[PDB]
Amino acid sequence: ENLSFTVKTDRIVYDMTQQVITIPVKPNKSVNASDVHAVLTYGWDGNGSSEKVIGEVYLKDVQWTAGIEYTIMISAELSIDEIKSKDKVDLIVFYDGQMTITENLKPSSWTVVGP
Repeated sequence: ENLSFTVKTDRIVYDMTQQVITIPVKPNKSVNASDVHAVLTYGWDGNGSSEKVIGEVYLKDVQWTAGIEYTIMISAELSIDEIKSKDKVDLIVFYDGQMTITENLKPSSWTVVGP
């Protein structure tokens, strides 16, 4: 069965001070991946070169445990106001040559902190 992630969108945090987005993902199965690339986008199917990037991170030797939250941290390349202006925010997770898309992260619901 294909790996997928669910996200409780109101637990996503946009930190204004560090310009960092923290995303707790819950995998549906346990998978260990050598090389992972997570891309936050407002419009990309995950094919070819990346488009409409809100931010991205490269990770090594990731251990996902089914049903247990895993925290991805992404440097924000668009302000939170601009992110909330978008129609749809997706997270694309690449892992050892495969990919999965968690759709509709609903930035209106995100916790936003920092003075």
